[PDB]
Amino acid sequence: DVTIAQQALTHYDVSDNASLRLLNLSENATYLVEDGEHQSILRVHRQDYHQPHEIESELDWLAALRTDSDVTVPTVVPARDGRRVVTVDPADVPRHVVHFEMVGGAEPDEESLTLDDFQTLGRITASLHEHSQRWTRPAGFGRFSWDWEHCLGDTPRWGRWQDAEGVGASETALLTRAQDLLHRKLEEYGSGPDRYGLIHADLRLANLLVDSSTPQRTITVIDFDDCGFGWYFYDFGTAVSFIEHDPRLGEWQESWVAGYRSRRELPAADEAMLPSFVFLRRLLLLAWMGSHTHSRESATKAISYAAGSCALAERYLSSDGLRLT
Ligand code: NA
Ligand code: NA
Repeated sequence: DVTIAQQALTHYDVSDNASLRLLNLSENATYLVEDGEHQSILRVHRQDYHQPHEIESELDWLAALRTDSDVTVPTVVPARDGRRVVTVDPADVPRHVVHFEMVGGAEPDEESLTLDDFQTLGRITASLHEHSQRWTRPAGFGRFSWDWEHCLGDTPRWGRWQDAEGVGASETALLTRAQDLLHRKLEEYGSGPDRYGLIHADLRLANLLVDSSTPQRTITVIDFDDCGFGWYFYDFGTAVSFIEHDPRLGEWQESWVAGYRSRRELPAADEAMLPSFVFLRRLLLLAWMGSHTHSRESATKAISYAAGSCALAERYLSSDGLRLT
């Protein structure tokens, strides 16, 4: 994808011979572009995940967040013809590219919020929810959904968690029972406008870049590429991506909730669904892991993640879905 990034440079005012540094951000290939003093960020979208109008819809939310919310987000750099999404075609399908202004914290080594910063993540998430709830979306807005069907049902976007390495007979029993309880809890919770709407859907600590390691600093939310319709509190599950099994989960939750409630109400019935959303994220990430596992080395990691998913499932089942610790 480096050659795609180079092709894309010709569409921007930054020199075509600018240096490119691959950054450790996003499932897409994202590069720090350096042209003498100038720094900027080039995102090369992976193949087949979005159509261009969907990317344009993400960028429309970013534009509204920039002007109408207190959340700091990326600023798009238009191409030389004014367009926001550059599509480039090599031989052997076309690839979409978006160019952003430099973000504090993106220069290697990339600096983001840490495990000490769940509260700040919660507060920023509440601000994203508040904006989403009041924003009148453009005509023609289009983004995909993180509903049951597209997570765990008939059209799973990251594949089946059942197919991951390490997910055998005993694990599939535990995980299916907990999944089915989660499904029933989600059906009861419903998808009314107070509970479901436009979300970032990847609000991991690593996606909030900072210009300082000490609080009171500029925090930029990056990587809106999974944004779409889903449960608002699924964003909390994403906050603990890959770390759901840590014994500190309860402390992290309390910190995140304190930050969230500083900006937006978090009612008891929503707080009571936070473990469900953690478990939803866990199954999704187990599916993602399985989709990208096909070796002995990858298998050991999937095996261990599957085992921690089962420990969480047992806690979920024994508490009737109310607790993971
Ligand atoms: Na992502
Ligand atoms: Na299996």
